[PDB]
Amino acid sequence: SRLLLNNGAKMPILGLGTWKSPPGQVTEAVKVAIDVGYRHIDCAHVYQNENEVGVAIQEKLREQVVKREELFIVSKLWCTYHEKGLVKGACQKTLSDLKLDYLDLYLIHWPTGFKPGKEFFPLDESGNVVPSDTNILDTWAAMEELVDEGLVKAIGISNFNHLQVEMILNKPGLKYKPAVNQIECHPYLTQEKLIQYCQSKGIVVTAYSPLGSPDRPYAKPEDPSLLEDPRIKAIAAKHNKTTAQVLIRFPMQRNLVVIPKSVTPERIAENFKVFDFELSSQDMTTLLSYNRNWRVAALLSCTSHKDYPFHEEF
Ligand SMILES: NC(=O)c1ccc[n+]([C@@H]2O[C@H](COP(=O)([O-])OP(=O)(O)OC[C@H]3O[C@@H](n4cnc5c(N)ncnc54)[C@H](OP(=O)(O)O)[C@@H]3O)[C@@H](O)[C@H]2O)c1
Ligand SMILES: O=C(O)Cc1ccccc1
Repeated sequence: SRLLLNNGAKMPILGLGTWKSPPGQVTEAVKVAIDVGYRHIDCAHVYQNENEVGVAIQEKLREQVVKREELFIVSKLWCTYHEKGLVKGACQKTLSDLKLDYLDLYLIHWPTGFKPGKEFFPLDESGNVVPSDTNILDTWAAMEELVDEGLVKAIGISNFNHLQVEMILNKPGLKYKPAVNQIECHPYLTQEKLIQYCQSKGIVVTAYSPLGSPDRPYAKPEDPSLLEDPRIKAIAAKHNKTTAQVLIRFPMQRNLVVIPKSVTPERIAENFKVFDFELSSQDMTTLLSYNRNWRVAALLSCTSHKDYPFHEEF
């Protein structure tokens, strides 16, 4: 039900994602989620809805439905705030929008640093993304002091390949190990090598886009759909469960934290009923065989960035 992190904290294996969740629908979505039983919410400054997520959290706290210690709130540092002096300020902005005094987990959203400014994806006259000269090690040291100041209880990373994780682990004077590495994971991108590597170093893996993210903006009619895969429908039918429920239970049995997104009350409730059944070892091996190495989030505009994470095998 909860996984143990290297800072001694317990992280709910199931959480609610908020990317693409409209500001006018997410407050109600988070409220319903908390009522249903969710104790983990995944957020990010770049989602432009943290203020609205925060309204939900504050309402449930005032209502006594949950106490702060029961909730596990996660947010992420955007690429335009990688410089030393900007990290504390970005965390503080997120804390105010969410209306909390500490975050349970703060992740470096992407290993790529962009030029600071108002634009999330700063461009030049040619049209490509302008990088920052900062590196992963300097940004990590800034994340470490947020723990020393009490702003966050744990720090982690997101979309980091194995070599980038190595860099941090082998950094001189390392004070806090990354507690979590949140990566894209589902049956079409199983990530067996990155997962095995992270797990061997005591780093918890969080799987994002577990349903294949059918609502991504760059969606094409010829792209593969997990929710409609006949082979996955068969396994679901065999268990008297929905395909989404199977796609959510899949990573849990691999000892991964899963964070499916939804703004629909019935779906939010449906996605929660995944603790009452088990996928057989055969079901797990079969699902793993469906890997096509297909990524939903490839950050294609940063293919030339010095820190792009997807050139390495894992
Ligand atoms: N760290 C990173 O770089 C990063 C990147 C991507 C995502 N994430 C996190 O991962 C979270 C989840 O990934 P995601 O948002 O890309 O997509 P996802 O959870 O894989 O899929 C969300 C989509 O599936 C639909 N859905 C949810 N439950 C369903 C069900 N039971 N039956 C049918 N359809 C269902 C949702 O529709 P409705 O909402 O309409 O119900 C929505 O369209 C994000 O919100 C975010 O918090 C992190
Ligand atoms: O990185 C993410 O979580 C998804 C995302 C893609 C493009 C713009 C904002 C967020």
